[PDB]
Amino acid sequence: MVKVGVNGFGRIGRLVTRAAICSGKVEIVAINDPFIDLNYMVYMFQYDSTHGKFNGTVKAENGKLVINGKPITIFQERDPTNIKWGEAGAEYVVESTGVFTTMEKAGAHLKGGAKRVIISAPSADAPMFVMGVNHEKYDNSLKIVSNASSTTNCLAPLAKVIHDNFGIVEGLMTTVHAITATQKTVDGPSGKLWRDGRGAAQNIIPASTGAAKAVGKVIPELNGKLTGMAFRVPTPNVSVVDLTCRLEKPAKYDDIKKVVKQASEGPLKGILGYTEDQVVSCDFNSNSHSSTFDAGAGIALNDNFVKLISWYDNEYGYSNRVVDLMAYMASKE
Amino acid sequence: MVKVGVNGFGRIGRLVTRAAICSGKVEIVAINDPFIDLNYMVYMFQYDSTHGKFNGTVKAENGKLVINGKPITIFQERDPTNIKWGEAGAEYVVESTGVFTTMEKAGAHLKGGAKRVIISAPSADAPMFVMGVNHEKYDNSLKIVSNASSTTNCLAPLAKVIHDNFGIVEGLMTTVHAITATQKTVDGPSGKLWRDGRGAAQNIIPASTGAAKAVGKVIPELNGKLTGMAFRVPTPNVSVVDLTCRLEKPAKYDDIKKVVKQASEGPLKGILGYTEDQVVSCDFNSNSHSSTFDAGAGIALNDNFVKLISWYDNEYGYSNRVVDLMAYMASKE
Amino acid sequence: MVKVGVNGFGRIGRLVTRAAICSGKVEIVAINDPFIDLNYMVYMFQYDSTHGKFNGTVKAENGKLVINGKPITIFQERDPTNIKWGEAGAEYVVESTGVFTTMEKAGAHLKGGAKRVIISAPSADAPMFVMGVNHEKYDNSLKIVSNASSTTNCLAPLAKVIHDNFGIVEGLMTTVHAITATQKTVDGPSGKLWRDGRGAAQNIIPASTGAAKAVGKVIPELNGKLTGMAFRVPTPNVSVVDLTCRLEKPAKYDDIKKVVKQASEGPLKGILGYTEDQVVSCDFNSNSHSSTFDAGAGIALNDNFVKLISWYDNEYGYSNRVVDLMAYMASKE
Amino acid sequence: MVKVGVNGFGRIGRLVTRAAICSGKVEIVAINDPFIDLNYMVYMFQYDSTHGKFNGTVKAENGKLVINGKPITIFQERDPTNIKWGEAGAEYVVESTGVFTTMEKAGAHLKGGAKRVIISAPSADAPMFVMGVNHEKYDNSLKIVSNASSTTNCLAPLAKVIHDNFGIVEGLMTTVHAITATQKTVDGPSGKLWRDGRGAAQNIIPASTGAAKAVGKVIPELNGKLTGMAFRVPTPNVSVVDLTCRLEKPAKYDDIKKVVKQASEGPLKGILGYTEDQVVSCDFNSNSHSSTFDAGAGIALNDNFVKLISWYDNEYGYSNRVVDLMAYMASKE
Ligand SMILES: NC(=O)c1ccc[n+]([C@@H]2O[C@H](COP(=O)([O-])OP(=O)(O)OC[C@H]3O[C@@H](n4cnc5c(N)ncnc54)[C@H](O)[C@@H]3O)[C@@H](O)[C@H]2O)c1
Ligand SMILES: NC(=O)c1ccc[n+]([C@@H]2O[C@H](COP(=O)([O-])OP(=O)(O)OC[C@H]3O[C@@H](n4cnc5c(N)ncnc54)[C@H](O)[C@@H]3O)[C@@H](O)[C@H]2O)c1
Ligand SMILES: NC(=O)c1ccc[n+]([C@@H]2O[C@H](COP(=O)([O-])OP(=O)(O)OC[C@H]3O[C@@H](n4cnc5c(N)ncnc54)[C@H](O)[C@@H]3O)[C@@H](O)[C@H]2O)c1
Repeated sequence: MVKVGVNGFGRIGRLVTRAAICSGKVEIVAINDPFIDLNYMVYMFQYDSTHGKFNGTVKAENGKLVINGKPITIFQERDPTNIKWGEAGAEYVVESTGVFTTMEKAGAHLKGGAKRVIISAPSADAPMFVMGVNHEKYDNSLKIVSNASSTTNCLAPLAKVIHDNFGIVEGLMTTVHAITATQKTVDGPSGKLWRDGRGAAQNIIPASTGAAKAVGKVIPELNGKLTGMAFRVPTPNVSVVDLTCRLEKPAKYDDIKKVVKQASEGPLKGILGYTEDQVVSCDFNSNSHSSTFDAGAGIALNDNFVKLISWYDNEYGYSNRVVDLMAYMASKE
Repeated sequence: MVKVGVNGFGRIGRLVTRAAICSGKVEIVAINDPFIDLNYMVYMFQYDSTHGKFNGTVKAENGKLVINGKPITIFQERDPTNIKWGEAGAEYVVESTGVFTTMEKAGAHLKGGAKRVIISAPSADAPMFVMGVNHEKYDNSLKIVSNASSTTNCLAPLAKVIHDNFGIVEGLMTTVHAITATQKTVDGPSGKLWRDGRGAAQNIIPASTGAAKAVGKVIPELNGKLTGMAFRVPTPNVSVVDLTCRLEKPAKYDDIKKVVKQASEGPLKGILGYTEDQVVSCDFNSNSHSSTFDAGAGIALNDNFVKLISWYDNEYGYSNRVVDLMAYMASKE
Repeated sequence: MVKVGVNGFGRIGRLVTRAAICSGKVEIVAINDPFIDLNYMVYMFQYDSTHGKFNGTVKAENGKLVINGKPITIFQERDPTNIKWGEAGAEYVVESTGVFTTMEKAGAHLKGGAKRVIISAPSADAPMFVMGVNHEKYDNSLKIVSNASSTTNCLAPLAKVIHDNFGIVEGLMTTVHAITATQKTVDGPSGKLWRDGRGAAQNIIPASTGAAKAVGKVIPELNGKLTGMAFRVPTPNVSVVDLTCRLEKPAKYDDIKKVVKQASEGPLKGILGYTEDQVVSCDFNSNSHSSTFDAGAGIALNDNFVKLISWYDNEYGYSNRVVDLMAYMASKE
Repeated sequence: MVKVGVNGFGRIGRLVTRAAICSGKVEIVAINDPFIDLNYMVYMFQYDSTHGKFNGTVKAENGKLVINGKPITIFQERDPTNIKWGEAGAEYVVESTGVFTTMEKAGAHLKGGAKRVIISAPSADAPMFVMGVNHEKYDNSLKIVSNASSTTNCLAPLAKVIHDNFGIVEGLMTTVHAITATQKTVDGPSGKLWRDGRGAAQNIIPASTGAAKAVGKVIPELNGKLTGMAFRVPTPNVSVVDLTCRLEKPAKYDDIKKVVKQASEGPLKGILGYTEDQVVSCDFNSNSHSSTFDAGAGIALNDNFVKLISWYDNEYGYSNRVVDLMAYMASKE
C-alpha cells in the first residue's frame, strides 16, 4: 500500500486525509503546511463546519499528529524543495496547496525524495486524469500528474457515457458551484479576476471552471466540442453540472436514463451515480461520488437536444478520487 | 393615469406600488390583503430588507394608507369577488397574490367593478404579454391578461433579438434564481413540489421556471424550440438567465454583442440592457431593466452555438414591467 | 419502551423520531400530519438538509411508514380530536405542530385515547419541565405537560448550576438563535410579530424567546430575577445562550468553570456539557446536549458579574430531551 | 474643506471616500494603495455589493481617478514613508490599512508632507476619539489621532447618555456583528485566532473585542466598569450592540427612552439615533449614525438592571465619523 504525503492541509488536504482513513486505500504518513502547526492541525482536522466532527481520535503526541493511533510526521516548510518526504517514508505527494500546479513547481517534491506527485488541480502541463474516464492512459513514466478539477470529474464521466452511446456533436455546460477558499467574505481584492473578489455570500458570481480547458484533454474526442463556465453561489459545499448538448444519434430521455443507470451499476460504479429522487444540494454533502445524474431535473427538448444535470460534492468526491488515483497508480508500479 | 388596485400586497404588490408612486405612470388607489392590516401595511411598505427604506412618507390616516400624501383605500377580503374595486375607483387590478392566476379566478375582480385585471404571473389560459416582445398584440377586448414571469421577461427580449437576427434553431436555458416567498426557511412541507420545501438558504434547488411554458406563447415562432428550468440559490433577490442556443445563421460573438447593444439603445431601451463590466448579481439590485446582457460572461463554442448570459432583478424589473404594461394598456383605451 | 404518537412531523417531530431510534428509549408507533402524505413522509424523513440522510432504511409499505423494518401507523387529521391514537397503541403523544400548546387544545389527543401529551413548546398553562432542572416535580397526575423550549433547556441547566453554587442576584440573557420554520424567506406577513416576518437570511432579527417566561417557572427562585430575548440570525440550526448575571457569592472565572465541568460529569451528564475548545456553531450540529458551556468564550468583569456562553443544537438537543422526558414519565407510571 | 489623502483602498478607505463625497465635508485629493491599480480602483469604487453602485461618475484619466469630474492622485507605495502626500496637496491622511496603527508607524505619513494622520482603527498609543463623546479633547498639537472602532463608536454615545443620567455601576456588552474581511469563506487557517478561520457564512463565531474596555478610556469614569465580547454571524453588514448594565440611580424604562430620545434630537443628532419602530438589521444598511437605540428591543429587569440595544452600520456609520472627525479637526486649525 502506498504511503502518502499531503502538501497543503486545506479543504482538499484534510478531506483527502479523511477519505484515506475511510477507504483504507492509501496511508497518510506525512503532512506539510507552514500555516498550520501541529496543535492547530489537531483542531482543524477534528472540527469541520461542512462535514462534521471527525469520527475517530486525533491528538498531538511526541511531535506527531496521531489519527486513530497512527502517528503522522508534520512538516512546516513554505518551500516544497525543503520537505524531507523520503525521510518520512512518503512515496506519493498530494500537491493540494493551490500554488504549485505546473510540472516545474510540483516537481520540487521530487527533490526531497518523493517518487510521484499528484496535483489536486488542473495543470498547464502535467498530464491530467479522471478516474473512470482516462486513468488507463497513466503509465509508470509519469512522475508528475494531475487529478484535474472537481467540475472536470463531474462532467467527464457523464460526458463519456453520453458520447459513447449517442455521440456529442457539440455542447456547453454550466456548473452552479459552491463557494471556495479563493473567494472573499466581503468585496475585496480578487486573486483571479475582478468578479471573484466580490462578496461571496452576497452574490451570484460568473466565473471560470477548470473543466472548460481540462475536459478536452481528458476526453480528446470532445476537444473543441465542449466547454463551459461557472456561477459561484452562496453555499459552502456541493455543486451541480448543467450540460446542454446536441446528440448525433437520436436519444429518447428514457434511453438516456437507461444507459446512465447501467453505467452507474457497472463500470463506473462508485464514480457515476444515478438517482430519480427529489434531491437538493445538501443531499450530496459528504457523498463520495464524482458525478450523480439527476434524472428528474433534466430536460429533453427533442430527440437530439437535451439538458442533463449531475451533482457532486466538490470537496469529498474529488478527495476520494485523489485517493483512488493514487491507489490505481500504485497498483501499476 | 389609470387608477390601479393591488390584490396581494407582497413583494410584487409593494414594489409595483413603489414603482407606480415614484414614477407616476399609473395611480395606486386601492389595496386588498387580508393578511396585512392598515397599520401593518405602513410598516411593510416603509421598510424593505432588499430595496431599502421607502424614500417618501407613509402613514395611516382616517382608515386609509397615505403614501406621499395620496390616500389609498384598504380592503381585507379573502375572496376577490367581494372586493369593491369600483367603489374605490380602481380601474385596473394587479392580481399579485399568487393564487388567482386563471381567467376564472382572476375574473372575480370584475364582479366588484374593476375593468381589467393584470395577473402578475404566468396563466394557464389568460393571454400573456412581455413589454418589448409582444405587447402590441394586446387588444381592448382582453379584460384579463398576464405579464408572464420575471424569468420570461428576462429571456424573451434576449431571445427575440437573437432570433430576429440569427434565428434560434433550438435552445435550452437555465435561470440561477434568487429565493422567493414560496420557499421555506427550513426543510418543510411543499405539497407536491417536494424539492421546493427544502431549506432555501442551505441549498441549490432544481425547480421549474414559468419561462419554460410562457416563452413559446409570447414568441410563437419559438414554441417547442426553447424551454428550460431553474436552480433556486441562497440569495434574496436578483437572478440570471443562462441561454444555450443553436443559431441558423452563423454569428461571431462580436456580431451578437453588436445587435444586442443596438437593441438596448433603440426599441428595447429601458427593457433590454447591455454591459461589458465585470458585474455580479448585487450590481443589479433595484435595477428596473427586464434583461441585461452580460457580454463578458457569455461563451461562443462556434459561430452557430453560444451561451448567452442576462441578469434581472426578478422583483423590481418585473414590478416596473407590470406598471409599464398597465400604462400601455391605458394608452390604448 | 412507552409507545409514542407524533402530532406534527416537522423539524421536531422528525428529529424526535430519529432521537427515539438512536436512543431506543421510546418507540414511535403512529404519526399524524395532514400536510405530509405517506410517500412524502418517506422523503422528508430520509433526506435532511441539516442533519444528513437517515442512516437506516425507510419506505412506505401497505399504508405504513416502515423505518428500520418497523411499521408506523400514519394519520392525516387536521383536527386532533379525530386521531385514533388509542387504537394505534400510542400511549404518549408528542404535540409538535406548534398550534396546540394550551391544555385545552393539547387535551384533544386524550379524546382519541392517548394517555398523556407532551407539548414540544412552552405552554401558557400546562406544567413545564426541563430535564436535569425540575423533572422530579413531574408526577402521574399530569396528563398534559410541556418540555418548555430549546432556549429554556439551554439556559435552565446552566442557571441552575450557577445559582446553586454562587446565587444569581439578577441576570439577563440573549440567545443568538438559528432561523426556524416560523420565519420567512423574504419580507412577508408574520401576523402580530412584525420583525419575525422580515427576510430570515438577510437579517439579524430581534425576537422573543420562550425562555423569558418559562425560566422562572422551571426555576421558581429565579422568577422575576432572570429573563431575556433573542436575535434570529441566518444559520439553519444551532443557537447560543449569552447569560449576563450578578452573583451573590464571589467566584473567580476558573471557579465557575470547575463547578460547571463537575456538573457536566455528574448529575447533568448528557444534559449539560463542558468544552474548552475553540468551537463555533457548526461544531454542535447534531449534538444531543441541552447546553454546552463554552469556557473560552465567556468573560468576567469582576468576581460578582459575569457573561457565560452555552451552545445548543435547538433541533436535536431539544428532540433528545423530549424523548428523555417521556422515558422518565414512563418510569414513573 | 480640508484636503484629504486616503492610505488603503479597502472597505474603510473606499467608504470614507464615498462618505466624503456624499457629505462634502472634506475633499479627497489622493489615494495610496500598492495592491490595487487605477483601473481596478475605478471598479471597486463604482460597484459595491453592500451599498450599491456609486451614484455618480468614476473614470480613469491621465493616470488619475476622476470621481464626479474631480481628479484624484493615485499612489502605489509599499512604504508610507515614500508617499508624496505634500506634492499631491493632502493635508490630513486617513490611515486605513490596519498595519500602521501606532504613532510611530502612522507618523510615517508626516515624512511625505502630510500634516495630520487619522488612524481609522484603535491604536495602542494614539489618542482615540468618538464624535459626540470626547472629540472636544482634541487639540492642535495632536498630529496623529485615532477614530477608535465601529463598535466603540456605537457603545460610547449610548453609554455616555446612560451614565450621565443614571450612572453605570458596571456593564457587560455583546455585539452581534456582521461578517468582515478578516474572515474566511470556508474553514481555513487563521493564525492564533482559530475560531475566526471557520467558514463565515456557516457559523456563529465567538470573538474577543476590546471595544467595551475602550469606552472606559474614551469615557474615563467608566474605566474598569465595562467589558464584553462579540459573535460574528452570517450577514454582510450592520451589527448590533447588546449592553447589560446595572444603574446607580433607579430608572424606569420610559425614563431611559426619554433621555436617549432627547440626546438624539439635540447634542448627539446624527450620531445617536432613536427608534421605536420594529426594525431589523437591513433597516440600517447605509445608515450614517454611529448608534441607533432600539427602544422596543430592550428589557428592564428592574429599575437598576437593564438590557439596551443599539444598531450600527459598522461600515458606513464609522466611515462618516472619520469624515466628521477630520472636519472637526480642520475647524480648530
Ligand atoms: N472544492 C474544492 O475546494 C476543490 C476541489 C478540487 C480541487 N481544488 C483545488 O485544490 C487545491 C487546494 O484547494 P482548497 O479548496 O483545499 O484550498 P485551501 O485554501 O482550503 O487549502 C490550501 C492549503 O494549502 C496551505 N498552503 C498554502 N501555501 C502553502 C505552501 N507553500 N506550502 C504548503 N502549504 C501551503 C494552506 O495553508 C492551506 O491549508 C487548489 O488547487 C484547488 O482549486 C479545490
Ligand atoms: N421575484 C418575485 O418575487 C416574483 C416576480 C415575478 C412574479 N411573481 C409572482 O407574483 C405573485 C406574488 O409573488 P410575491 O413574490 O409578491 O409573493 P408574496 O408572498 O410576497 O405576496 C403575496 C401576497 O399576497 C397576499 N395574499 C395571500 N392571499 C391573498 C388573498 N386571498 N387575497 C389578497 N391577498 C392575498 C399575501 O398576504 C401576500 O402579501 C406570484 O404569482 C409570483 O410567482 C413573483
Ligand atoms: N429549533 C426548533 O425548531 C424547535 C425547538 C424546540 C421547540 N420547537 C417548537 O416545536 C413545535 C414545532 O416546531 P418545528 O420547528 O418542528 O415546526 P415545523 O413547521 O417544522 O413542524 C410543524 C409540523 O406540524 C405539521 N402540522 C401543522 N398543522 C398540523 C395539524 N393540525 N395537525 C398535525 N400536524 C400539523 C406541519 O405540517 C409540520 O410538519 C413548535 O411549537 C416549536 O416552537 C421548535
